[PDB]
Amino acid sequence: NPPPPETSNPNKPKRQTNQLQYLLRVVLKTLWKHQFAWPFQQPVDAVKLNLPDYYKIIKTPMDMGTIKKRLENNYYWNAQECIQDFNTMFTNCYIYNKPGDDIVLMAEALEKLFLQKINELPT
Ligand SMILES: Cc1cncc(-c2cnc(N[C@@H]3C[C@H]4CC[C@H](N4)[C@H]3CCC3CCC(F)(F)CC3)c3[nH]c(=O)c(C)cc23)c1
Repeated sequence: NPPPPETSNPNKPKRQTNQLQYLLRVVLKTLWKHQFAWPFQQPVDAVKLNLPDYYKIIKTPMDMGTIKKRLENNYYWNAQECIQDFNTMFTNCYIYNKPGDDIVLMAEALEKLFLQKINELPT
């Protein structure tokens, strides 16, 4: 396994915005507690789950645990950085797996919910 993505940098500028608060308090919260969330709550442990090629295929890993930490630590300046990380998580699943796979259908359901919440992103 690689080390997890960076989640904290004290030398980055910090700002609180309505969009970033919403992403943490509404979007991430809602996806976290979704019935199909558990495979996406932490980095893929390719050693433990016997997926030796996962990090040969996925060079930009992302998970909701990392996203939570990034939001909490004010790692993102722009809301789009956070939205991009969610999208990377979904696309990684689509990349590593095949169309119509069970995990892909779970990711598709989370993505659908994500887009419903993003629709209500504050201005
Ligand atoms: C509980 C959990 C935690 N962390 C990660 C995973 C996880 C497992 N397997 C993945 N892929 C595999 C690759 C091949 C082989 C079998 C099948 N095709 C596929 C299994 C999918 C199921 C595994 C058990 C389950 F309960 F989680 C439901 C899905 C994974 N692929 C991924 O892309 C991610 C993000 C996790 C993952 C699961």
